Amino acid sequence: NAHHLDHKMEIKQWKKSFLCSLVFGIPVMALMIYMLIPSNEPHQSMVLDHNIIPGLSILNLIFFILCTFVQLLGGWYFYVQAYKSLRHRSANMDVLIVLATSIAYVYSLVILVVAVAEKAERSPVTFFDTPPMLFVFIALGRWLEHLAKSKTSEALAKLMSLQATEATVVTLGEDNLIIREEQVPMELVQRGDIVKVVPGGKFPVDGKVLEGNTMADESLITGEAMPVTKKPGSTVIAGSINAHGSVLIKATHVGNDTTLAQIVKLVEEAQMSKAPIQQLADRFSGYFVPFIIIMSTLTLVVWIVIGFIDFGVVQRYFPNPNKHISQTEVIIRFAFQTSITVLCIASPSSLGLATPTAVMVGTGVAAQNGILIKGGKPLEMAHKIKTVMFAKTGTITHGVPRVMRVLLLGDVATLPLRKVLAVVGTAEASSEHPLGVAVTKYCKEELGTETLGYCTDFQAVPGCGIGCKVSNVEGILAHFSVLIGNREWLRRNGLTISSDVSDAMTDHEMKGQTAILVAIDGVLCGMIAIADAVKQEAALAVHTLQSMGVDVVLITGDNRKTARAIATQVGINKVFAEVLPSHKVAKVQELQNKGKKVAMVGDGVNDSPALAQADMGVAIGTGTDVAIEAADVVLIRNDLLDVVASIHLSKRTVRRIRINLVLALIYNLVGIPIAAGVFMPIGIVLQPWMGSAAMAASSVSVVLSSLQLKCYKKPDLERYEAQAHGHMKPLTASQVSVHIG
Repeated sequence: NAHHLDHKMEIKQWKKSFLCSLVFGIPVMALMIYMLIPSNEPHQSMVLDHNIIPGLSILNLIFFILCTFVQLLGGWYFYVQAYKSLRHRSANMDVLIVLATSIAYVYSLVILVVAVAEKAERSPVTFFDTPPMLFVFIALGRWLEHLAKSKTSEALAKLMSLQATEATVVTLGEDNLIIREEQVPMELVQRGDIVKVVPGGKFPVDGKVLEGNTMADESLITGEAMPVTKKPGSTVIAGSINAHGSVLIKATHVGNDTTLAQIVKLVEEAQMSKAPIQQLADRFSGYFVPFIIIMSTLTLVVWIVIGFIDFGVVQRYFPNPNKHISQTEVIIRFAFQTSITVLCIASPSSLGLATPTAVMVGTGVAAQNGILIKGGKPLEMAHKIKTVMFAKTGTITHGVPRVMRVLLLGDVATLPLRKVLAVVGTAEASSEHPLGVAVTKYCKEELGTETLGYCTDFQAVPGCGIGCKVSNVEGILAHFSVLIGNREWLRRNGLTISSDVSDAMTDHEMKGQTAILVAIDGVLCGMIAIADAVKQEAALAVHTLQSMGVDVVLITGDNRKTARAIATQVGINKVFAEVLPSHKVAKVQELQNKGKKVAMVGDGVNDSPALAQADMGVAIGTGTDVAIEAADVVLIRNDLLDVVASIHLSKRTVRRIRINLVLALIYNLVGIPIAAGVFMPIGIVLQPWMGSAAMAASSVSVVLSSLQLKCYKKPDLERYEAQAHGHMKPLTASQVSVHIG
């Protein structure tokens, strides 16, 4: 487990290989620098290059000895990978390395065999010091870029290796009295067991608190910086840290069913859906290396043909025609040096891993603050979103309503205040709507009676209203056809509604207090007020998106007047009201009909068809419920500011996508003419050993450009109302547009 993300074996192997290459690279460095820097009073004027036999200088013998070893002791790895790639129908960078070393060991050996055969008094300059300098600067570069590839998977490494493996289960007799205790392994612990915890221990299972009061912190899991207080009957998370003594819990989710496993599963899969930009960078990177061979070997022919056709062109560029070197023996060597440098300076890895490292670092940084962007396609999608769509219930409001004002409009004598709420409560209890549970709990806490009536013929039409009959209500009396719905609910059954009550119910409707209609047995019993408080983060979340340049729009199933009432409370322009949850897609299909990219800020299971139809889905508030298929962006914390911080961070990751792909093209397209030998007129050309040190400092530089994303402080509140200070205006409902048709 986590060995794929560890990179430990590659680090060990490349460090060992680099240390193995160092012991042979240091002597070549020492000899080259000793020959390079002259002394003021040399002992014998560099005696170390005294020829022993005509053709083979004593320095070239040492270089040959030191290079043959490295050719077959430190270079068989690249030979093996090149052979295994030639077994395939494609190539690799190891093909380039094998070519660059084979040429430098074949031509530089033929040029010395020729000098030995002709018994020349001077041993020519040979390409025998570059293979000892190629591998050190390649092994070091690979070791450093693998080390920098780590610390990109730091989030995944700290998340996967976060859950515990031993849990202290306990058996309770009747009143949590201890029967025995064991430490069951995680591989076989089952749901329903009772697990204790030690002071300072972990909460390894998602479950419910049995008894005892204790606060725990799970900052490394979700991201909050405060220890949440837990009471008997609350929910614990798998991975937290116990603080106060021992608590007893009942297991609910064990194994892959826990949230942390779901988070890891989602993050890992996020880097699988490659964006079309990555697909294009893959299609043009398959035909990249053969382009390098074809274009490099063209230079080798070019220099030779220009030398044999017009040697006088380069004659002025070659300073010293000596007796030991002919006009041809100098053009050939330069042609081969340039040819080797061209295909030894290209860095395909800087173009291959340009995007994936940036995507991985961005996703990992996001996952540390609750933001849980999935897929590579939504990453670049957030760059080109013009319009964002918001939901009302569960996204901008808290989600927990209550009852504020209750009035009676019928007759007090036959419909007293004691049973009018009881009948509607026992009617709505059969409904699962949050309105029903809110009114039922309000009635229970107000009347104080644990009992209720009985409801029959419970007809429930979603989005419009309900109708039923209630009886057996005499239980609370010791201390009836019912139709509940909206304004149009009581029209199609032919029952009138007065105008004053319509004015009365609109009085609280303007204030964001949605008011439900009560009518039992054809009598206008009274009017009921319900509302949900908008989160305090709604004012600034929209204000930034409009400031950033992304259009906003609200969709909601309630009536039109509440839509404008709730729009001004947050500051939206266009709103979609009077929509039943049947379609949810006709609205997206007409925002997207213009050709724009649309993204809905949903709430979870209730908006699955709309989020899937939309290009980007924001599932906010889905605490401990990460498993969502329709949405492509999931937010663990119910924090509306994170919507800003998701697109804000997504563009930054996409910003580094191009930067990495530009440094991978600048380096290649600038590294060719310098290596191609076009800079003889200026007078700067590269020895091949300098063509690999530039490659090592390229792959690391690409990765080090990605690790700069990790130093991303999460913008807290005080930063947000800093750039949003002084320019923000709440628009009235007069400048508000609504749906058409």
